[PDB]
Amino acid sequence: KSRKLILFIVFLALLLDNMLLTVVVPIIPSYSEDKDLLNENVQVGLLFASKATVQLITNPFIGLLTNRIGYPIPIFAGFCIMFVSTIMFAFSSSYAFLLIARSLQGIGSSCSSVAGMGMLASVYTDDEERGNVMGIALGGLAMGVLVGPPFGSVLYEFVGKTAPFLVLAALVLLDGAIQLFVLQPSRVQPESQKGTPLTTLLKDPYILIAAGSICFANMGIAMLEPALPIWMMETMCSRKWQLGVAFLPASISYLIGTNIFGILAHKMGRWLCALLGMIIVGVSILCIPFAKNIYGLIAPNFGVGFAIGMVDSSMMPIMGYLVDLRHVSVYGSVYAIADVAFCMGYAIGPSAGGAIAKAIGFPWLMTIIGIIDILFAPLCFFLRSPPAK
Ligand SMILES: COc1cc2c(cc1OC)[C@@H]1CC(=O)[C@@H](CC(C)C)CN1CC2
Repeated sequence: KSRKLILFIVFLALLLDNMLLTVVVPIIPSYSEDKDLLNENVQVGLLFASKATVQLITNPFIGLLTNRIGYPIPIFAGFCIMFVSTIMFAFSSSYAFLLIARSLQGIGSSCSSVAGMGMLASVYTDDEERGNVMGIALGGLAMGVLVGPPFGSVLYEFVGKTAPFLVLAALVLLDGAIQLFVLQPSRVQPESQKGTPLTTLLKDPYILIAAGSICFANMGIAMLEPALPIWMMETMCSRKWQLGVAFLPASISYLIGTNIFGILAHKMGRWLCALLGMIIVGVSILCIPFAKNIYGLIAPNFGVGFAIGMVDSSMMPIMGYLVDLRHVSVYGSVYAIADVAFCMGYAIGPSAGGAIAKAIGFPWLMTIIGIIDILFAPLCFFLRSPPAK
C-alpha cells in the first residue's frame, strides 16, 4: 500500500494549498490599458510577494530539518500551518488579515511542498515511476489553481458571508485526518545521518541548470498574473463572471503538461523538456505584446501554463536523478533548491521586478522575460549526461 498511497497524499496536500492560495482571488476586489494595471496592482503585488518570500526563506529550514526530524512531521506542519491559515481567512475584515494570513500559509506551503516532494523522491526510487508519480503530484498545483476560483467565487456571490473558506477548512481537515491514518505521522524517526550539505548542491552546476529552468519558467507568469485587468471593473457589472475564469486556461494547460510530460519526458530524455520547455515559455510570453483585449491573453496564458507543466514535471525528477548520480541521496534538501526556484518568481518578480516596467513600459518587461527563456533552452545541453561522481 504505502508506495502508491503517498502519491494520493502529496497530490491532495498540494491541491489544498494551491486551492487555498487561489480562492483569495475573487475576494481581492473587496479591498486605460491592459498593462497599466502594473500601477494599480501594487496592493495585490504584495499579496503574491508575501506568501512566496515567507515560503522561500523557510525552504532551507524545512528541507534541512526534514533530514533530522524524518519526513512525516514536516508534512503534518504542511497540513497544519496551512489549515490554521484556512481558518484565519474566515473572519478577515481587512487586508491586514489577508497579508499576515498568507504569511502563515507560506510556511505551510514550504512544509508541504519540500517534504512531500522529498517523500515521493525517497519512496519512488526508479526514474520511470518517479517521473510518472511527480508529474501526477505536480498535477495538484495544476488542479488546485483550476478548481479553486470557480468554486470560491460561486460561494462568495451565491452563499455569501465567508463561506468559501469554511467549506475549505472542511476539506483540509479531511486531508489532515487521512495523513494521521495513512502516514502514521506521529513518530520521531530521522533520515540517513549527515547527508549532502546544501551549499555543495548549490556549488554543483548540474543542479543549478535544473533549478534555474524551474525559476525562469515561473517568472514569465509571475509578472503577468498580478497585473491582469481583473481587479477594479469587476465590482460594477456582470463581467464579474471573468474574475475566477482567467486562470482556467493556464491551469488546464499545466494539468495536461504535467500529466503528459510526467510519462513522455523520461522516454524522450528530460533535458529536451527544458529546451522545448523554455522555448515554448518564451514564445508564448512573446505573443503578450500584441494583445490589446483580455481575450488576446488566453492564447499566451495557455502556452505558458503548458510549458510550466512540461518544465516542472521534467525537472523535478532531475533533482532526484542528480543526487542519485553526483551526491548522497537525501532529498530533504535538493527539493529545497527546486522549490525556492519554483517559488522565487512570485516572491521577487511582482514588486521588485515590477519596478522595471514603470520606467520603461510593460510590453518590454514581458518581451524580455520571454527572450530570457528562449535563451535558457540551449543551456540544458549539460543535462544530456550529467557526469558521474
Ligand atoms: C492570488 O495569488 C496567487 C495566484 C496564483 C498563483 C499564485 C498566487 O500566489 C503566490 C499561481 C502559482 C502557480 O503555481 C501558477 C499556476 C499556473 C501555471 C496554472 C500561477 N499562479 C496561478 C494563480
